[PDB]
Amino acid sequence: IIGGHEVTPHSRPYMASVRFGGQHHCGGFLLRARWVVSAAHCFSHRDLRTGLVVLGAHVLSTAEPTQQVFGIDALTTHPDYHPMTHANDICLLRLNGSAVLGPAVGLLRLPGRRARPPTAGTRCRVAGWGFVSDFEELPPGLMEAKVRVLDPDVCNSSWKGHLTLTMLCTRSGDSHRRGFCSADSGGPLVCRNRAHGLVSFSGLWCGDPKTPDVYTQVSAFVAWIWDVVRRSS
Ligand SMILES: *[C@@H]1O[C@H](CO)[C@@H](O[C@@H]2O[C@H](CO)[C@@H](O)[C@H](O)[C@H]2NC(C)=O)[C@H](O)[C@H]1NC(C)=O
Ligand SMILES: *C[C@@](*)(O)[C@H](CCCCN)NC(=O)[C@H](CC(C)C)NC(=O)[C@H](N)C(C)C
Ligand SMILES: *[C@@H]1O[C@H](CO)[C@@H](O)[C@H](O)[C@H]1NC(C)=O
Repeated sequence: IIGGHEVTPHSRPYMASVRFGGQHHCGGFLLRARWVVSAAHCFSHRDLRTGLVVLGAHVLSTAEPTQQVFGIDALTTHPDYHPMTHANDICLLRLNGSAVLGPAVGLLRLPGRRARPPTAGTRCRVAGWGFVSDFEELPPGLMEAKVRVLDPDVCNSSWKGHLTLTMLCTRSGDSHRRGFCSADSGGPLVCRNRAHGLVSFSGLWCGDPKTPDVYTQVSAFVAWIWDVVRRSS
C-alpha cells in the first residue's frame, strides 16, 4: 500500500493474508467462517496445497497468538476470469475449517443485491501487507490508505478503454500517490462499511495518477458469490 498508514494492530479483522511458499502473496477478506474472497489472478500457476490463508494477523513475519492459519479445501475462481483482459478477477476460497470469531478474526459484509457502485468522490479505504513503494519495500504490518472513487469515464480514458462495466477506480484525495501496490490483490476496497471493490490491477508504478487503481466492482458479483457459498453448504 502506497500513501497509507499502519493500522491499529487487529483493527481490520476481516483481512486475510494468502501465502505461498512461506511468503505473503495476496490479500483477501473473511466473508463467512469458512469463506474468503480474493482476486482470481493470485492463484494463477500455483499449487493450492503450497498455500495457506492467515487470519488474525498484523505482523505477518511474527507468529502471533491472534493468528489462525487455514488451508484451501476448494478454490472457486470466477468462470469468466480472463487473463489479457483481467475481467471477473474474483474467486472464493473454502477453508479446511471454520475460523473462530474473535476481536482479531472477523467478517466483512458485501453490498446488497440492490446495489449500484459508489459514486465518484466517495471516501473508501484499502488495506494490505504488500509493498509500500516502487522499491520492493515491505510494510511494518497491515497498512491502509484513504482513497476516493474516480469517475469511470475518466478512468477508462487513462486506461485507453480497457475497462469493463464490472471494474471501478480510485484516486488519492490529494496530490500524493495513495492506493495499492504489489501483493495487495484480492484485498477489499471498503466503502460505507461494505466490500465495494477488490484490488485487481494498476499501472507499472504504484499509485501513479496516469494509471489509476482498478478494482473488481463487488456488487456486480454478490449474486454469484452467494450461489457458490450455498452450493458448498
Ligand atoms: C489445513 O490445511 C493445511 C495445509 O494443507 C494443513 O497443513 C498442516 O500445516 C502445518 C503448518 O501450518 C504443517 O506443519 C503440517 O504438516 C500440516 N499438516 C497436514 C495434515 O498436512 C492443516 O493440517 C489442515 N488442518 C486441518 C484441521 O485439516
Ligand atoms: C495481483 C496483484 O498482486 C497485482 C496488484 C497491482 C500492483 C500493480 N502495481 N495486480 C497485477 O499484478 C495485475 C495482473 C493481473 C493479471 C490482473 N497487473 C497489473 O497490475 C499491471 N497490468 C502491471 C503491473 C503488469
Ligand atoms: C471503456 O471504453 C471502451 C471503448 O470506448 C468501451 O467499449 C467500454 O464499454 C468502456 N467501459 C467502461 C467501463 O466505461
